[PDB]
Amino acid sequence: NPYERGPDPTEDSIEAIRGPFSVATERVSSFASGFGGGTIYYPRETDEGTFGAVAVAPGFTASQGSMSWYGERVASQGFIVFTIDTNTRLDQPGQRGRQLLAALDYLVERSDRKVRERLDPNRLAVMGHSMGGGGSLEATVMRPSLKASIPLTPWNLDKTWGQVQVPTFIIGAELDTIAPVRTHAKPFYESLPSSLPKAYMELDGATHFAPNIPNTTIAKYVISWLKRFVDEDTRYSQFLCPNPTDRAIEEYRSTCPY
Ligand SMILES: [Ca+2]
Ligand SMILES: [Cl-]
Repeated sequence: NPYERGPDPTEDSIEAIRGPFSVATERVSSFASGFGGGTIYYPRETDEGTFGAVAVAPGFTASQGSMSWYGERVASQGFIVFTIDTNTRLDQPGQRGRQLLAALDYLVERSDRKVRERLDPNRLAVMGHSMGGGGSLEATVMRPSLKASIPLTPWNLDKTWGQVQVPTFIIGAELDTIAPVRTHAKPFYESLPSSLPKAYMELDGATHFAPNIPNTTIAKYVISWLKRFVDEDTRYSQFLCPNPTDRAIEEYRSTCPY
């Protein structure tokens, strides 16, 4: 596997705040076409080759700042990470899906050459919080060539996702009162085809804003999911299959093995 980056992982290394790669940023103006601009986090070291990318959307009335902590934490594991702003704070999940795709296309077609020359444009993913998590789902239906999708305490009025053909990792918050897991996250997960590589992780005692706060449980499995599906890196299969049983996890569902 030519997409492998970084030293062989361990239980500790996937929990590390700072991964093996150093991180730089490039700022993208709000005048970008199709989305609200944002921040690109990328690995500085190039000697191991080019990297896949993940676009990251915030939720209803939230801004890119609610998702900033994913930038360095994930990019330092060898990913290009684009935390975006949406056109307006009131945009719906379908719009956020389009804007995730516009952000990824910006990376491929228009971003600074320091980013573009580090990018593998065929290996792209989406992630998002709340309505942005609904947007993660929407994006995969709009573009099945995506490698991975991580809806974080997702919110969406459409409850059926049987058309999704992109490996999808849904994270739920047990006590989420804004996108209740019983009417959003779990219906979404169960609607995904049983043949799709997929997973559900519910955080014990967490509220809607757990993904907006540095969370080692979220980070270690976000990292593992992107490694396994953006890089096809089966060194990380060990952490996803069988179901993780971290004390922090209320419930976990999966279609392991992948
Ligand atoms: Ca714009
Ligand atoms: Cl809930």
